[PDB]
Amino acid sequence: TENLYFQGAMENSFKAALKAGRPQIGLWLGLSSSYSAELLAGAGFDWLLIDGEHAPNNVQTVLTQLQAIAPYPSQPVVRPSWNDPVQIKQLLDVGTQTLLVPMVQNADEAREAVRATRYPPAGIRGVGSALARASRWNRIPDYLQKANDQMCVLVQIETREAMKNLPQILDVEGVDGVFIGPADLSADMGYAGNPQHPEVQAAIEQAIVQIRESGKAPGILIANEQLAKRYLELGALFVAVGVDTTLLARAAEALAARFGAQATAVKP
Amino acid sequence: TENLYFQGAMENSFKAALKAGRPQIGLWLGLSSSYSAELLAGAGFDWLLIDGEHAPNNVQTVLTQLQAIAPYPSQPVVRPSWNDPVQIKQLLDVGTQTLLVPMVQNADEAREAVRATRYPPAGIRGVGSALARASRWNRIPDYLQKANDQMCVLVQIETREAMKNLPQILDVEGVDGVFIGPADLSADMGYAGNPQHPEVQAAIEQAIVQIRESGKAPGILIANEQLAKRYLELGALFVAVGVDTTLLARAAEALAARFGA
Amino acid sequence: TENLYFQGAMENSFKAALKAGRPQIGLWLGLSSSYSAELLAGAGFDWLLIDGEHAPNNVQTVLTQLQAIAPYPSQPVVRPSWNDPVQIKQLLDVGTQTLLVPMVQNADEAREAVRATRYPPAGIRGVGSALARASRWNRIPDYLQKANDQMCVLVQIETREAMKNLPQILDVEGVDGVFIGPADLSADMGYAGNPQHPEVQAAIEQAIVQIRESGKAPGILIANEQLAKRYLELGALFVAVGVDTTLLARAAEALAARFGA
Amino acid sequence: TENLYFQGAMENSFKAALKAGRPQIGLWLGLSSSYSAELLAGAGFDWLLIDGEHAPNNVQTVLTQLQAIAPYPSQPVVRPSWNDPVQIKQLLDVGTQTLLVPMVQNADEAREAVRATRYPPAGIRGVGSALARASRWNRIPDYLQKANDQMCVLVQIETREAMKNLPQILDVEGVDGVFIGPADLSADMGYAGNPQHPEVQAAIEQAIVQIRESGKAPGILIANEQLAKRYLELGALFVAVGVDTTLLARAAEALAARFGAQATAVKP
Amino acid sequence: TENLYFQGAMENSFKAALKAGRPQIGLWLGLSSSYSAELLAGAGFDWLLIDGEHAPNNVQTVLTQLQAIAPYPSQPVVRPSWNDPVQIKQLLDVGTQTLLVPMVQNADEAREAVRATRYPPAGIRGVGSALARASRWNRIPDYLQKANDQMCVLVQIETREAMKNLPQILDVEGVDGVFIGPADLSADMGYAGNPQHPEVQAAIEQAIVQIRESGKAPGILIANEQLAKRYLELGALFVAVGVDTTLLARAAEALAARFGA
Amino acid sequence: TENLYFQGAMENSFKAALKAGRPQIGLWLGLSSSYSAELLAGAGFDWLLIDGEHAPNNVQTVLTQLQAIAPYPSQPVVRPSWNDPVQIKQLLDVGTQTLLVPMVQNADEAREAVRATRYPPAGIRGVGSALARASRWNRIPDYLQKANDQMCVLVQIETREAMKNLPQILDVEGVDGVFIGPADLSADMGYAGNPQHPEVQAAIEQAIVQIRESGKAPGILIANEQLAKRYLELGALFVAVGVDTTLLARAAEALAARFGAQATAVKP
Repeated sequence: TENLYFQGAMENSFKAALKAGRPQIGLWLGLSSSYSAELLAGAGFDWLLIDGEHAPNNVQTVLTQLQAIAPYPSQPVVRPSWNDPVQIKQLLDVGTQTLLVPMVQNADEAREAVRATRYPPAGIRGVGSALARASRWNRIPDYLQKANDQMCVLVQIETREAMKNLPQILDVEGVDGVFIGPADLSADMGYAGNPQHPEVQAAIEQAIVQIRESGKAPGILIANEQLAKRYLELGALFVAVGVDTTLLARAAEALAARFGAQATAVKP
Repeated sequence: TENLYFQGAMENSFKAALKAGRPQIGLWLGLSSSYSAELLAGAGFDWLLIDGEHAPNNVQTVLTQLQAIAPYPSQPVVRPSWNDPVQIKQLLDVGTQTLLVPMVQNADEAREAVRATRYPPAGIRGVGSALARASRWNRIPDYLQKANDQMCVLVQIETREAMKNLPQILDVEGVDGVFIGPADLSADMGYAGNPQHPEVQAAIEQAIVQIRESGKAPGILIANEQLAKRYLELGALFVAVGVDTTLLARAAEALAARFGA
Repeated sequence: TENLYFQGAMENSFKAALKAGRPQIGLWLGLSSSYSAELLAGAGFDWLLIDGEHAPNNVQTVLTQLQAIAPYPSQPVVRPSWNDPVQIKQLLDVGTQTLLVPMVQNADEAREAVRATRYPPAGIRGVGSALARASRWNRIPDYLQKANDQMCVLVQIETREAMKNLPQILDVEGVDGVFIGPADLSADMGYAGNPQHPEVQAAIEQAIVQIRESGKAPGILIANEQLAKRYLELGALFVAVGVDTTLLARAAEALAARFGA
Repeated sequence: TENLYFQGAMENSFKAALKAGRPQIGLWLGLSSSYSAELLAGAGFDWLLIDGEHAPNNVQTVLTQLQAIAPYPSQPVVRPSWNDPVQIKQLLDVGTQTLLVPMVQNADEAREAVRATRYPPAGIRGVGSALARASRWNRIPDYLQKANDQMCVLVQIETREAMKNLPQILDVEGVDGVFIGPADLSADMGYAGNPQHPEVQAAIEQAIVQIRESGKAPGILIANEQLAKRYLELGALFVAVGVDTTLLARAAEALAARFGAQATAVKP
Repeated sequence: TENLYFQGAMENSFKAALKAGRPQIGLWLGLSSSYSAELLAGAGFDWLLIDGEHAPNNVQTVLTQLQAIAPYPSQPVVRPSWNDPVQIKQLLDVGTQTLLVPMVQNADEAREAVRATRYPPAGIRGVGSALARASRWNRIPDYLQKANDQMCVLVQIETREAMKNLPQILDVEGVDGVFIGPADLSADMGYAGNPQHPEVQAAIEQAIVQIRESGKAPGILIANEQLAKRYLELGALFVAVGVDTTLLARAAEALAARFGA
Repeated sequence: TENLYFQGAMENSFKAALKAGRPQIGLWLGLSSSYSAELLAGAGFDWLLIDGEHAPNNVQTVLTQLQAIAPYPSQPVVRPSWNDPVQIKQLLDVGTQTLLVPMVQNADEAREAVRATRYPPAGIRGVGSALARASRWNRIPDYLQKANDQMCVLVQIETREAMKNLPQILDVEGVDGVFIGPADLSADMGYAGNPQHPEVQAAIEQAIVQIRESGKAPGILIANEQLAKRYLELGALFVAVGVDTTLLARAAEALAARFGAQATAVKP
């Protein structure tokens, strides 16, 4: 049963789903806790984004979240704080197989992200650290030969520059998906982070269509359910539909307001 | 400003609200994290219960959640894992002023809980450690003289025996409130933690009435608005209306379901 | 897949193996780390003992080691620091289903350990916290109804007194297994923790025979292959065959020595 | 009362004091603990420096120190380990509003530090992560519109090069203060980290005067009380007058020596 | 060098100094941090008290502070949160050799504290875990045979009752020292923790004299040089002369005040 | 005795041994725990490598491992995640004296690593942070004057490029040792991380010889005992002969298999 566990441990199920065109519904994890990560792994999402960029996580807290999520069907995706080969290698070492790389502005940057995930001759990943959690400390059979094909690289586009360069980014082998950051894009476009303007929505919708038609997976984070459904209709394949901190804050506020109202009606 | 900060830090605002008969709406905290504690401290609850009994908290995690909540209006209440004077001493040292003590079965046990929170001659609290976070390392003026009156002891009744002893429990000086846990009571009564039976509900309602009419604050953990209003109309004063882990799981699941994940 | 995950999470596979009479080979975990726990969970042991008694673990570190081990076939067993119902409640809340309870001296103490793991009417476990990791925050269907039967209580006998009381201990319903710690027994018997004396070995062997013949599982911690086979031939069912700290120190020292460091 | 809390949470009180010319007396925090941070927040300092450069802190320990200090009147300032926009954004995300940026050598570097703290069009800060502790998870009203003006950027000058470039650094909009590192400056000047030589003191004093006369706030760390008072007389506005580790070590040593002397007098 | 390291690690240098009648100057550690513990280990104190009773420490933080202090000449003493054999066992396992046991009221309790630190037949310490940090994972040669004699048990007297029982406490074999906490005693005596009353001071001085004249070491926590010299002249042998949290707060405040912050 | 402790604390014993030509046998630490570090410090190795590159460590966990190891005879060496002066300075601050710097490709990079460890005029280390654990919070007498000479810089060569540049790397003053990464070298040479090919072994053996004959210390990590002995015979001076995670995994698997076999023989 150890044998079968390790055989099964290599396959990147999120990647397989993207390649099959199966839309994957996700939740962003900013609570930076292995405890809430496990709780949320039971909620039914296809994927969970462990945010190493804008939540107080580091390689060690990423590791404990991966350990928490492991037995659940929900698949982990990890965002490093930047497109940094050193950060990427440390994340791969602890077992990350799907990366959401921020601030990818052009094809050279996209290529650098891909190369950081692949062993020679395909990239610059060091074979010497294969013995970490990535290969389960040398228990996954034929790990070195199998690893490159199971890496899934998703690049974020969040500026006018990146949109301009989207066709060349799409041409990069090993870019499996392209994620759009709508608030950052809006801000770069002069709309102050409010994506609900025609010019911003036009840019977003056109990019989703272009990514999908290039044979790659479009992604986006959108807390507005109606917009999320629109992006799915346009062929988006990895759509994060909320953020754990927001879900918690908004549910808690709604609860305090409703019951607070009851206390006030009894004791004016 | 420091002097004014410290002069203000001593007052137990939760206790003052209970004594004024102002109902207090609370949320249970089982996420055992200073980060979600701060986030939830901004949501608008009157009180937050840092659960040391059934969440993976210890004195250290209670400390950081107290630090996180401190600047917010929401008031922290801590549940130790048992009515243990040592555990109570440690929670007080880190700055806990309102305790929710589990499994208080009789007046002797209620008295023991109270005595654990009070300096001599009123109790057995060791003055040794006035110098911990409780006195802000000896910055709160007249701390020793002021501390006993700002302690707020709430006792849990969870069994048929505790219910039988309620009148005697209510007579214990220093018991400020009595909390009923409907699930545990239902379980002890034979209804497998399902509180939605007339016999359980009858026992709960009568207890709330007795507690309030004795001049003490009734508390309860509930999830239904209409039942909450009913317990409020019957005099309940510290009503916890959800649990952080549950709120998060249910919101998350509802969201995933809306997309057919 | 979530529904199927949760339906499967309830079953105590270790308990099922003991009841089927399948010997289970274990490793003691004293490294008190979720990282080495995961590494060791892949090594091929049937069970891993997360030691809360003689390693620097607490409920929080037990939790993270349970999360680390979860996806592997190796089954976790947790040793609390004492036969304490509060500590037992907390370990159960974080998801412990198999307990190794130290210093059980008599049937009363064995019964107390069992009762601590069971909901009413079978025990004193508080239903209050079905909602912790134990029920996966209320996702495991019919958790309350199913939990008691999946709890596995193993009691340690460490003294001459415990040995004298063994027949009565074996009669306690809900005692699934009895573990003998050869070092502590040897110490109590006057042999300074050296178990390699006929009198100690005679006492150990007879206990294993009595336990198995009563229909319960014998357990022991040993390091020698031939002695392990002997205890297995005598009916032992949960045999721990090393300790992580020892394995690591001895491997490290042997390596350094081979280079004349 | 939540409402009023969040309204009050936005204002950078340290910045306001600097702009008003009110000298601010500070303590350096290198103990890297939220517990001693809270203790020291009660001591009466105007500001506390959470040192992310030369103490064993990271974004997560910075967060817990900010949470500890929050209810006290003492204001937190955070030093990142370098002038790195990625580190700066993570610090801003967890709620940092005043940054002390090390090793700023020229105006381009000073400009880069400022831009890392401001949303478009003023800088390169991403609006997408406003939902972290910075906006108290979207509770601070009009956070995006208010954030830029409450950021306070202090740049360190600690080399001959930086002194040479001081006039241009002073010309950078959004540089609110310039901190002098006297030991590093001394070392760069050939005086081996001992600042008590005329040439080093001349450089330091002249820079304080120049910074203040440019309309900006001078800062410095100085454990020598007499020098601290001199720098204040010259118009310095954020003066750190000790370091927690040093205060603890020196107080402890003095205590052991005095009582040790007593034990020795009784038992020669 | 390893063999020589381990041969040297067993010796309790603090105990040896007390037995030689060499006064030992100490600092209380409440900062609950391995980093400040190391810093303070270099300051020149003979001993450092890692407070498990009134600081937010647990067995894990005690462990890291022991590791931090280890290479320095200053010797660690640990205060458990209570006279609890389980807590004592856990502290010993991580390598504690000198215990300061709070709230020892009578000889029975003193004997219980001693017995908790000793292997059979001298006590009830479980040999099971010689293999933890205490034996350096079985590297200290002849650990089991040597451990009992290197344990140093110091008991706290905090009440009028404990004072009455002092003669009997002093007669307990294995009580190496008796510590008086002036604040708690003052509190029990009716003086609200203010030890600067003749009646309290009279009781303290007489106790120090009785302890030393019985052949045991007196200890106390004080802050005044002249009072320290007086207690030293009266025979005190382990004198704590400040508290880390207090030293830091007072130094910090004095500094801020000098600049009119 | 404090005095004598601090006098003794400055000397880098690992460096002294390398300079004396005494071979030093090491173990790699990837378990990222101060508890197992202390355990392993008692095992008899000359040195222990605290891996900040490919294990889930950070400056703070490095600090706790240094504190754990301190009283033992085994000497700590720390690998930062990259040749980064900011990371290097933080490691030096917490008391690191021997650094194993990854991915050093040429002499300029080797020089940069050395300079990051030395105070002016020899390098760019800041004197201002000498007051951290490095000087034991200002207790080590004459720390500033003594520090440079006790720093020990070991550079990793792990590519064909680095091998090409080895003669120039050897010429860099302050490079005390050169470590060869055999699996990474093999991968860069087209042999897929398996070092057991003649061309890879020829490269490795020749480099060891060249490093030693230049008057510098050769190093390598090799879990194969027979190869380790060959490299020692060729004059290697710091040879890591295993990895803690591997030793633990392999010992545990052997144990489970042997006793599992016994259970199976009793209960077929």
